[PDB]
Amino acid sequence: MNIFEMLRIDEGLRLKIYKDTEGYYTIGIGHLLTKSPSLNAAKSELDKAIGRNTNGVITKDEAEKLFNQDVDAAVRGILRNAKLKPVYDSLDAVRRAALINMVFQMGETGVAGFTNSLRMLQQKRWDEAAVNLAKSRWYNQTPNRAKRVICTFRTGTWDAYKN
Ligand SMILES: *SC1=NC(C)(C)N(O)C1(C)C
Ligand SMILES: [Cl-]
Ligand SMILES: [K+]
Repeated sequence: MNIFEMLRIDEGLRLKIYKDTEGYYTIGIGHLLTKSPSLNAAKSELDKAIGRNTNGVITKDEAEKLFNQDVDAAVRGILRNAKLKPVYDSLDAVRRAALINMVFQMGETGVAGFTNSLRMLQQKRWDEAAVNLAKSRWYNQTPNRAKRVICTFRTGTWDAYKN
């Protein structure tokens, strides 16, 4: 298991534009296209992202290319953020993946707002961090995924993603 396999499980793979859990146009492996309700706007974003006039459909290779860029972007968002970088640096590689996962789903600014959870993670108070992370819109709106991510912070193992 690794961050790519983890997010591929949490995000799925769909080759045509679809709406994500928040109702936003998305494609591939959780590649958010736009928060606009305009499908035409989402299609324009897709063409710009892929570099060709699509029909709203991409190939698996193209989905994986966006996915690699998006994982990279999540890590760079962490490393450039003054609140997220110290927490990331303090974590083992398994829990680093859990933090990347959160930033992939919610963005750098959103995760950086989890001030008290971040402090508990940096303190390595894993059960307390788990309780605090669940008191969130994130947990309430995507509880199964949030439970997998929180369990990964709790244990530092991949048990929530095996079988
Ligand atoms: S969270 C969670 N997942 C498993 C089943 C590995 N656990 O033992 C916890 C920590 C309750
Ligand atoms: Cl709490
Ligand atoms: K998804």
